[PDB]
Amino acid sequence: ITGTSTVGVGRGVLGDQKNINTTYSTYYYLQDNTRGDGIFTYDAKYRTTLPGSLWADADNQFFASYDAPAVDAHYYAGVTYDYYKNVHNRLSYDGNNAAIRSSVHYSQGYNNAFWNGSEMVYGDGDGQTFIPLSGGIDVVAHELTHAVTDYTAGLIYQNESGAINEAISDIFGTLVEFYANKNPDWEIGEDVYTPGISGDSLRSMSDPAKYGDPDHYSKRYTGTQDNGGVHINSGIINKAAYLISQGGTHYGVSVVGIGRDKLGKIFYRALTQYLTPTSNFSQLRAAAVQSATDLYGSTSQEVASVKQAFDAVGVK
Amino acid sequence: ITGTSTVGVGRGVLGDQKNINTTYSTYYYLQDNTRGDGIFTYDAKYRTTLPGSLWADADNQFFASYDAPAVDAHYYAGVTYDYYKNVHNRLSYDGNNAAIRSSVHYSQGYNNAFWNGSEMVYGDGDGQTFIPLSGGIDVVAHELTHAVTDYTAGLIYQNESGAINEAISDIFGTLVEFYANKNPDWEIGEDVYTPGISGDSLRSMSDPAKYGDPDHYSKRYTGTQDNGGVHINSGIINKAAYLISQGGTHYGVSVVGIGRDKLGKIFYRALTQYLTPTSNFSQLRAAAVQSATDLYGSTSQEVASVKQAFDAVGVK
Ligand SMILES: [Ca+2]
Ligand SMILES: [Ca+2]
Ligand SMILES: [Ca+2]
Ligand SMILES: [Ca+2]
Ligand SMILES: [Ca+2]
Ligand SMILES: [Ca+2]
Ligand SMILES: [Ca+2]
Ligand SMILES: [Ca+2]
Ligand SMILES: [Zn+2]
Ligand SMILES: [Zn+2]
Repeated sequence: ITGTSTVGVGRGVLGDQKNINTTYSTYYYLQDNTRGDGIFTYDAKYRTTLPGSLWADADNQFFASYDAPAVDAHYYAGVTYDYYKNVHNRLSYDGNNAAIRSSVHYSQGYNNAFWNGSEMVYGDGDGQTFIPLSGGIDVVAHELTHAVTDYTAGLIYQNESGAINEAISDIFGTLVEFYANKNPDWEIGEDVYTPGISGDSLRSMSDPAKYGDPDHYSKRYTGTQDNGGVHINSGIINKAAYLISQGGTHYGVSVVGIGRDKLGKIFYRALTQYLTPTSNFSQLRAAAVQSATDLYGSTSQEVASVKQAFDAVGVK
Repeated sequence: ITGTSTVGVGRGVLGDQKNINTTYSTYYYLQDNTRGDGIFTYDAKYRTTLPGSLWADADNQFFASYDAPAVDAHYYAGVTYDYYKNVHNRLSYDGNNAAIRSSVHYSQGYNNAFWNGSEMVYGDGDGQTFIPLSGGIDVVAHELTHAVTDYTAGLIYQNESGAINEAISDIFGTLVEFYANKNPDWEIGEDVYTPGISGDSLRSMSDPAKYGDPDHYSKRYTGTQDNGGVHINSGIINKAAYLISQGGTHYGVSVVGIGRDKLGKIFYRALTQYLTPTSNFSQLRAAAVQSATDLYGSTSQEVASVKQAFDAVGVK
């Protein structure tokens, strides 16, 4: 829409109040003109037709319970755009300030959220397994990272390349959660998963085996479900990334942590300059080693820790 | 694009030559202006970013092997639009001549095709399990029918409503295959599935159990895979629709066939006037009975056969 940029106020899924960038033209729309070519949030109104209607509001105040998911989708897309811009000098997901679009209220009782190739889509959850998925900033940044991967490495969504593609989304979703300093942790989806249980999450990067995912290459899943295990075998890489950042001894292999910032720099370089659509784990290892080499020198502690981490999860 | 409407010639996935509606403006584009607001075909160029580039060609002749999938996607979207218009008086999938967009060459070795909420997407197959999926007119009409369902009943994609949603796509994909008289049968996906084996298909409507899907309500799948069995439990409804059309005795229950045309009229009425997002099998039965009642009278043979068919697959 063409109109005047302004700021409205609302409440997110978890009840927290926040300011959001809106556009005024008769109605107030969830359209942020301050980032790139814009961040636009739509109402899919419980249907599956996309993108639905650009979200319109009569008074710029978004405190209705129906508004919540749209507030967070809108807001966390802006924090993720800021992260990529400030930290990695990337403008939007294609590197040229593409507009970011998200639809909320997709379908009925839909327990998922996804980047479909053109925009973000979020279910509201059934209320038991999940609450509206846009309340989790690691979930929003995980899905928006698939858009970055699709424009850069192009990892296909199956077997080891799809596991890499999932792990990269978990790592950067976690790094964005730390960047916003929203109660950060190494878990995925804990703010929106099972409202009735405290302490759990969908997956864990610090201990993937807690929920039964592999934390070692010898335990990878080799069947056909989940497109060859793309959400399952991503634990192996998740654990490698957690070790590089935080350090630890895993199956007897000791890794000195180098921290989150270096972890984000090595993986972002690996992703944007060396990974290809069909990279597999062993080529991710070589890409991360080469990236850390480029940045810190082949005899740095940073190269050393990237090797140890991959040796500790059995990736040669 | 704005330009002059013209006609080009090409070869489809199966090697068959066909005329296609294109638009000329410097290049020749796969843009058909003769149907509704247009049918547009894009090249995703082996990536997952959508929709990719509107397909452009220098001389209006599409005989390159890379062109094949785009020729059939373009062409079979026009036959499906014609079917809905001529047979059911529906203009495009939303009933108001929405433009139909399809992208081909999605990803690498991708064994599937789908309507994503906004457009059609087709993989090229790996060459062993599938060849480019747009070569199968039942596949193209199956996916385009999900767009019709999304704008009308809105069946959610899970458990019995998602099974209904899949079966409705198989039925109308089959009816479109008969309408184009392209070697018609009651099987799904046989022109593009496993190029090395003759005689098989992904699913069968006349005998779903041939590939292990249920043909009776007592055999339905009750677990969680495939969103509660939406591709599996659709066999039950598929078999009911085949019996209503063709007749037969199934688990001892005898059904007089009333033919394809009446089958399409009853189900299209059921779909557009009585089904809701959460309809389950028993409410599909009541919807089909009511529809046949509306059209042929409560004491017709057509109502009688709809009851027998649902009794024969155990749906009360
Ligand atoms: Ca308001
Ligand atoms: Ca957290
Ligand atoms: Ca988290
Ligand atoms: Ca929980
Ligand atoms: Ca040509
Ligand atoms: Ca056929
Ligand atoms: Ca067929
Ligand atoms: Ca075959
Ligand atoms: Zn993901
Ligand atoms: Zn389907």
